[PDB]
Amino acid sequence: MRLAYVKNHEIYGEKLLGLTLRERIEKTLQRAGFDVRFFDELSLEEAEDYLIILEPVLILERDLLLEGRKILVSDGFTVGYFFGGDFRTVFDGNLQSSIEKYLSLNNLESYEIWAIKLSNDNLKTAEKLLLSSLIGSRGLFAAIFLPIARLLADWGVSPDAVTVVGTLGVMAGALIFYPMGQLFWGTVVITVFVFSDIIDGLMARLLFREGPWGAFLDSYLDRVGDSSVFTGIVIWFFLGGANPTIAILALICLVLSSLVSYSKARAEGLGLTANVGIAERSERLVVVLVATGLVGLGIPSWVLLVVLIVLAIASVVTIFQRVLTVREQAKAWTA
Ligand SMILES: [Mg+2]
Repeated sequence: MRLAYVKNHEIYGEKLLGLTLRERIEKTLQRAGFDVRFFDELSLEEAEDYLIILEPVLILERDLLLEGRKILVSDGFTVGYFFGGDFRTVFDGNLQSSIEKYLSLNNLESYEIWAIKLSNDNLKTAEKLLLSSLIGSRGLFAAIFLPIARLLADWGVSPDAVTVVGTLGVMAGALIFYPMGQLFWGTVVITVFVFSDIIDGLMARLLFREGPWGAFLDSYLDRVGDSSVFTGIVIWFFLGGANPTIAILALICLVLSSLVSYSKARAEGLGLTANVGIAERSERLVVVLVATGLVGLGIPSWVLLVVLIVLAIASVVTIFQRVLTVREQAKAWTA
């Protein structure tokens, strides 16, 4: 069990991007596996790791990995100390005194982390920094949605609301516009609300909701979305689209799509893993949407037929890949 003592301060009560700074440092340290104690005066408990934070600080680093004793610094600032179990034999009940004694006893180097010291003046800056920490190599497409995430975070909008709203948007394009025969506009509707995923991802990262529920809902609503897309196609071409062979191929892809998702979900239930295959959910989505949009613009429908065939075949080999690897894992685990 790991313990982290952070000293109480006046600025921790301020709210930044939907949480308090107090809540932000607490949740950050919890994700690093520390149980957090806020203290006006330190009372030490028996434990393994001891993390002492004094100055008010916003930690911008995503994964904080603490291995071995060291001093935590960011750009010249000393944000906090990491002491081992030995500090239990030093600390006599006075804070500053016990720290300098332990510093005289042990020579520890300084490890660099991404963090900013809180001041009343630089709050705007911190906010700017925190938003940029959310991108994490995802690229320009992630960055352009940062003002929307900022807006939604300030308004008290939950990431689940964004996810649900995004899914209702996809369903509206797929189950309304497609059966009407509007393939182009249905597709731009689907396309617009598909990026809501990048928004909830930013928010889930910003608002600290990474939990099993969040993951569950994202997986589930993604399934609802993809199924709706094929459903609309199937319906439209069996009726007003007047193309049964395209409708049959679309229906086959729907089923094949479900089977590709269910293999992986079911494997994980068994403790195994099945993240493999040529066909990936977003990639499958993209080619279908592009073709359907094109057909909605007057392109010959055989373009969609070809794409559905290729997608059927790609789904089949993907299923084979997943089923094969879970078999290797299962048979190896029993022996
Ligand atoms: Mg998703």
